[PDB]
Amino acid sequence: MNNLYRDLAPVTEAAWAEIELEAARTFKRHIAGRRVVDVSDPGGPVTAAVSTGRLIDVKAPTNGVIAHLRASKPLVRLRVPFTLSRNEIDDVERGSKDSDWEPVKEAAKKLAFVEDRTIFEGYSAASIEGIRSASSNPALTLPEDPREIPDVISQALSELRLAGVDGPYSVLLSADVYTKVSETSDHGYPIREHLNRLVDGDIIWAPAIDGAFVLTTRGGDFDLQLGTDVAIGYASHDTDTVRLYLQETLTFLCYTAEASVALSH
Amino acid sequence: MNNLYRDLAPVTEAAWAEIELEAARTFKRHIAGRRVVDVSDPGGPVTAAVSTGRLIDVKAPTNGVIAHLRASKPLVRLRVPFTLSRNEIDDVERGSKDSDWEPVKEAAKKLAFVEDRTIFEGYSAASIEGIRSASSNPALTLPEDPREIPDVISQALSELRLAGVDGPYSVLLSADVYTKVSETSDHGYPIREHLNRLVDGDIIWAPAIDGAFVLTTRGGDFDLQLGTDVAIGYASHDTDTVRLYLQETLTFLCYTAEASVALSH
Amino acid sequence: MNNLYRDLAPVTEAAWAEIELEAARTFKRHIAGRRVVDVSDPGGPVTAAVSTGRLIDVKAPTNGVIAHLRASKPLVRLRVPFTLSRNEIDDVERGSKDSDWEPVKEAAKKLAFVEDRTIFEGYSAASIEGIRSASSNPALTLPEDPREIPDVISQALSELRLAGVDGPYSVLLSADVYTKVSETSDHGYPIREHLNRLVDGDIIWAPAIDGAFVLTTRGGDFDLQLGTDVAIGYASHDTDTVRLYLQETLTFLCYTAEASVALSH
Repeated sequence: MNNLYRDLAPVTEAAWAEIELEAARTFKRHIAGRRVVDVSDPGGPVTAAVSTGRLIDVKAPTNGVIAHLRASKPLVRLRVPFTLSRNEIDDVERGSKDSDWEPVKEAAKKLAFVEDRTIFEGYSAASIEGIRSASSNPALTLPEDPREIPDVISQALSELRLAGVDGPYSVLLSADVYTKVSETSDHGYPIREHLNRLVDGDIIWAPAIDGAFVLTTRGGDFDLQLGTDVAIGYASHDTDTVRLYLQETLTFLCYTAEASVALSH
Repeated sequence: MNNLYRDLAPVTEAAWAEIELEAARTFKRHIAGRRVVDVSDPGGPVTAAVSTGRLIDVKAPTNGVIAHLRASKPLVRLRVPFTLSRNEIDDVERGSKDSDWEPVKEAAKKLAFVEDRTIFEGYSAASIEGIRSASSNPALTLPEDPREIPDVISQALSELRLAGVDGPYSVLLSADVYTKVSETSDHGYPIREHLNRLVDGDIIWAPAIDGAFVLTTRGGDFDLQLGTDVAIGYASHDTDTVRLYLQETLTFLCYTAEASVALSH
Repeated sequence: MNNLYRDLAPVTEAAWAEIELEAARTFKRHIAGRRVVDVSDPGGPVTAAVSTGRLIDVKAPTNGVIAHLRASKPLVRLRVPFTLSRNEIDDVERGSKDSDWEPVKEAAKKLAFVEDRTIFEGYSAASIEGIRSASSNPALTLPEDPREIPDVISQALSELRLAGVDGPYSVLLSADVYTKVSETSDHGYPIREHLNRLVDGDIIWAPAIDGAFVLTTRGGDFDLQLGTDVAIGYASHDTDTVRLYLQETLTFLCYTAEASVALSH
């Protein structure tokens, strides 16, 4: 067995298939970051750091010796525990199709939110700079009126053009901004369609982020490094409940500072 | 023979084909529910209940015995009798093509209305909770002005987005609401087209329901269980008329409470 | 895995084989009901109810609609927990052949007693009418003197003959009555042999029932429906003991009211 200790969990095979399906579905729906960044293959469990290729000056060991430390970025392992009713698990073999997988959905939504907020806003404790912090283009303010959203977005499209950047540009919106441009309409279309006319990429719902992000998806600018992708593991169990977790280990690198514009309220 | 006792009816083969065609046509046109819910294969005549996979605590038979009743949902058999003129039946072999099949059409419309109102509004006596009652998302009020319909509908699309739900969303309208958004026009399109722009599913005419329903058609959320599909059976006959019936047996299950928004006036 | 969670139990393979053998043996010895009634194949875990084929009038949904609920009988799941010493379990691999399987035997005897008392005396909470309650033939009183038992039994054989019934008749006795007709002797035979001369079926020891039952075993009159047959499942464990259970899910149907005579004290 492995670190998931999956065979020790009192979960049947059919219940496991339903839990895997629910977690994978809810996660994909709430991920916006993997649609725009380069996603590496999983390094594996032993992978601990990503080389940046830079060098750090250290106090010379002896006379005439020049020493340099190799710089690297550590992976962070992110774990979201959740708790399942054993009655709901037992219902699945009897043929129930409405078993309560709400904790699985909440854990997948929380893991997806962490991953997206780590990619776009950073996680300083894990030495990850967000796309918002690593952007060299000027930051823009989103207006109160949703009918004035496409104007400011177009100004962001000016800045990537002034930065000398090609590629399909894509706009990612926070859930508040996505709702505002979805529910306001002008001439038989919502403002989301007006945003769709400005770019050759995609208007992407990004419920974890704040504000908005416009960026190129030409490739090679944004890199998500995975040691291991999302997995479900077993912690402990009692007569009534099974404690499990969702787990993934990653770091994020931004190679190109001028490939994005961040917007705030 | 079977319970339809079809060979006992004084109905010719050509008249039977015309009656089957008329009933099937009028039924499909008036069904909205089967276009959005999962429809099972017919279980057969012996099928009487659907297992929910839950358990009900009962008074222990003896000391040290723990007993539980299996929960289930009963099927309901729905029968709509109708009466045909025997002269109209006899006209068909002579080559008439305008035989009065109005009772067949009224029976098919009434059966379709019952089935749709059972799916969406429930039938408490048959222990069926409607989609409106089983929805956990908040209910919305439809405005008087049809030009303000697409706004409220978009708010419903917000709620399924706040519920964490994917899939093609579909809007079902009552006949009053469908007529109102069909006959009012803005900038060369009726408001029905404005509703069509908001979703990737379908604006569906639902003449049996009240208000409106917005819901996902991703699958696995709404399940119509059929023991036997719609069939035409023979009751009795006299010199002038043949009494027949339309009959179907079903139950409806909603597995996912947050997959729909109900709207009312 | 399944709902038994059998691989989670700290029970070795040899100990499992001994427990299965002990439970199966003790159960068969104490079952009288399956020897006389028709026993269906196991429906499976999803099976929840048995269709009776009857209809229940319900308040018409709308005008001109006639509705009927399908009648059914729910299965009941019967669980008898028991507790095993882990030292006795560990003794089996070392080669012990006298490991204390008394709790297994007591659980099998209790499960068998419940099943037989459910078949013959009913379980109202599970909507099961016993053979004694569903019999339309008159009830008889068993006499105090065991030498007068065969007389009354013969009167019961008159009643099935007056009911117009064929087939091998079988007599089932309570443990008190079986002991009384076993230990009293007349002319070199016990009274049990005198009972054996009256029927072409079998004198059957039935320790769970009260009184006596005479009935035909021609087939098709008494039906035991099993969703799942007797199985051993794992609940929980500590350093000293393993909690397990015996479990079976069933209902009982009596189709023929005049196929039996019940006797009481």
